Amino acid sequence: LGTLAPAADTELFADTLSCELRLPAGFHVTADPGSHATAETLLRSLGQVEDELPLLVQRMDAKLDLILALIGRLVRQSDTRLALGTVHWSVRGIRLASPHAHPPGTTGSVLLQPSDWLPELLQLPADVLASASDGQQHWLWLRFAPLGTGLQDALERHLFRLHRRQIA
Amino acid sequence: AMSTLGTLAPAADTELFADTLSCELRLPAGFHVTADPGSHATAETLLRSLGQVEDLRSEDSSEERGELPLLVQRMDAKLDLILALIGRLVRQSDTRLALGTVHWSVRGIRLASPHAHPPGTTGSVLLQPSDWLPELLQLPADVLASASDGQQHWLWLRFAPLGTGLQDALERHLFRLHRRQIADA
Amino acid sequence: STLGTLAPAADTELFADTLSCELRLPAGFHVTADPGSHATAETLLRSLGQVEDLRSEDSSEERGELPLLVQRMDAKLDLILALIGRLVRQSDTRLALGTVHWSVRGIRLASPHAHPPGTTGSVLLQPSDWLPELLQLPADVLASASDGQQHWLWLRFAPLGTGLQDALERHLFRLHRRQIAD
Amino acid sequence: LGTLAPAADTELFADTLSCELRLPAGFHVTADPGSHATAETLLRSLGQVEDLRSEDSSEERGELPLLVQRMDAKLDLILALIGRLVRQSDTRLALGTVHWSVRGIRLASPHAHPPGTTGSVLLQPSDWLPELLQLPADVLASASDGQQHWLWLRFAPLGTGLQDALERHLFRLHRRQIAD
Repeated sequence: LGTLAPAADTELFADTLSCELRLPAGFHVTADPGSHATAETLLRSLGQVEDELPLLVQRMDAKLDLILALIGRLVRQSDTRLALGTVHWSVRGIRLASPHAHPPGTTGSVLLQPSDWLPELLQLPADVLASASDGQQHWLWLRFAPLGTGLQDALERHLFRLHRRQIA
Repeated sequence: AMSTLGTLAPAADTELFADTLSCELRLPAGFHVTADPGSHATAETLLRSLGQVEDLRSEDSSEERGELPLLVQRMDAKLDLILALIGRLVRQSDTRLALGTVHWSVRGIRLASPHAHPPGTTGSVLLQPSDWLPELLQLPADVLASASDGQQHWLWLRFAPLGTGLQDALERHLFRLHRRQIADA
Repeated sequence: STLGTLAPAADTELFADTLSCELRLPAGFHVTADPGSHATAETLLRSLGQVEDLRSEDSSEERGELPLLVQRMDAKLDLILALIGRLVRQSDTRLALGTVHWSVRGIRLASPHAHPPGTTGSVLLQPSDWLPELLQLPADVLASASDGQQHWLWLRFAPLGTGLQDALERHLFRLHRRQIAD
Repeated sequence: LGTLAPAADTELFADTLSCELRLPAGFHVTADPGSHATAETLLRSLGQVEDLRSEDSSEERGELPLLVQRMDAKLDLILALIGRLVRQSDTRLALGTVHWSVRGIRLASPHAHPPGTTGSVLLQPSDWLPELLQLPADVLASASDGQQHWLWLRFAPLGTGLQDALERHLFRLHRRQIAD
C-alpha cells in the first residue's frame, strides 16, 4: 500500500506536504515537454479567481465569465479525458496509476487537471523513479524535473491551499 | 393564463406554482434522466452574467467616451466580438433543444417531453435561458407528475435545492422575464 | 451599375436620396422566420467599428494611458479573438462573395433562386473580412429580376430601431470614406 | 548549407539580423493570403505576453483594483482553453530549421518551386500558442543539397508597422537565444 516502492515514495514525499486525492491524471512519454511559464500561469490563475468599478468594467467581467464558461464546456465535451484516480501529489512528484508499466528512467510528462470545473490540463515534465504493480495494476512514481523558482512557489501554494480545503 | 394542463396533476401543479411567480412561456426546453448539470455556481454565474449583459441598454452609445478612456472601450468591443464568435462556434456543434411552451417557477417546471417518465424519476431539466447566447441552464430535478393530454406527454419537475445563490439568481431571472413579457404588451 | 434598370422602383426605394455603397462582400438572403436581434446587430456593428479603428498614422504604439497590466490584458484579447476567429472558420458554411449595393434602407445582392415580392427572410452578410462574424437583418423582397446570368434581389430591411439604424449609418459612412482613397 | 543560392542568400540575409532556429514552418502556394494588420497584431501581442514572463515578475503586484487582477486571470484561462480547443483539430506544421530575417526566410519544403512562385510563409512563432503567422512571399531560389528541398522566400513588402513588429520580434528572438 505504497511500500511497494519505499525508496521513491520517500524521495517524493518525505518531510514535505503530500496530498492524497482523486483527480484525472496520467503519465505521457515524450521528448517534447511543456513550459514552466504555462504551468505557472495556469496555477496562479486558478488561484486568483478564488472568489465593482464603473459599470462598464463590471459588465466586462460578466462577459469574461460567459466566455470562460462556454469555452470551458466546449473543451470538456470533446477532449480525450484522463484516467480519474487516486494520486499522491507533492511539490517533488506524484504517485498515480497508468495503463502500462514503465522502465525507471523513462522521460515524459505528467498530465493532470488541477481543477474539475475548468478542463485545462497542467503539464509537468517528469521521470519515473519506480514502477511497481499491485493495485492490480501498474503504479507510477514520477519525479518532476526542476520547476524553477516561480512554478515551484505556485505549486506549493496550490498544494497548500488544496490541503486546507480538504482538511475541512 | 389559466392553462388547464394543471388539471392533469393538481397536487403537482399546486406544489410548483401556488403562491410564487410562475411564468408561462416558450423557449428551448428539455428533460434528460442521465444528468450532468455541473455546479450551482455555474448555473448562478450564467444567470447573473446573462442579466448584466442583457435588457437592452440606457439608450445611449456614449457613456464610454466619458468617465472611461478609450483603450478600455476597445477592450469591451473585443469582448463583445469574442463572445459572439464563441456563441457562433457552439451553434456549430451543439444539438439544440426543441422549442416548447413551459410553466416555470423557482420551484420547478412543467414542460412537454418526447417520452413519459414515472414520478420519482430523477434527472436534469435543460433550458436555453437567453436566445442570443447558445448556453444551456441545467438543473437537477425529480419528476413529481407525469400525464398526457392526448398528443403530448407532460412532466412536472421539481428542482433539487438550488442553494442560496442560484435560487436568488433564478428568482431575479423570473421576475425580470415577467415584467418584460408584461412590458411588451 | 445598370442593375437598377432591372427594377427601377425597388432601386429608387432603397437607394434614392441616401448613401448607397456598391462593394464586394459575402452576402445572402435566406427565407426564414428568425426575428434576429437588433441588439445583436447593433453590438456587432459598433464593436467592429471600434477595433477597425486607429493604427492609422499614430499606429505602432499609440500610447496615452498608463497601466502596463491592462495593456497585456488587451494583448491577450487580441490573441483570443484571433484564435476564436480561426476556429469558427473551420466548420462554418461561408456566404457567397459577390458585388452588392448597400444603403441604410436595404440591399441588392445575387441569389440562388428568385423570390416573389413580399417574401420575408433574413439578409446575412459578413461586415469584416478578417472576422467570421455575420450580421443578420430581417428583410422583405421588394423586387426580383435576372440579368441573364444571375438572379438579383432587392431587399428592404424591416425597421432597424434607433440604435441599430445609427450604428448602420455610421458603418456605411466610414466604409464610403475608407474607399475614397487614391 | 546556403551556397546553393549565393545571390538569394545575400539578398535576404546581408547586413541584417538573421536567426537560425527550429519551429513549425512551411510555404503554401496560395493565390492571395494577406493582412499585414493580422500579422502585426499577432507579433505585437505575442511580445507583450512574452515579457509578462518573469523578469521582475510584475511591474507592480497589487497596483490596480483586485477585480482587475482577477479579470486578467480569467483571460489567461480563456486563452489557454481556446488554445487547447484549437489543438484538438488543427494541422501541425513540420518542425524545421530556418534562417529568418526581416526580408525573407530560407526553409525546407517537401517539394521545389520555380522562382516567382507566390504564396504565404507559414510560421508558428510561439510554442505555447497554436497561432500561425502568415506572410505573403515569393520564391527567389529553390535548390536541393543532400535530400531536403530548400526554398528562399522573399517577403512581399511588409509596411511600416509589420516591419517594426517583425524586427522587434527577431531582435528579442536573438537576445533570448544568446541566453543559453
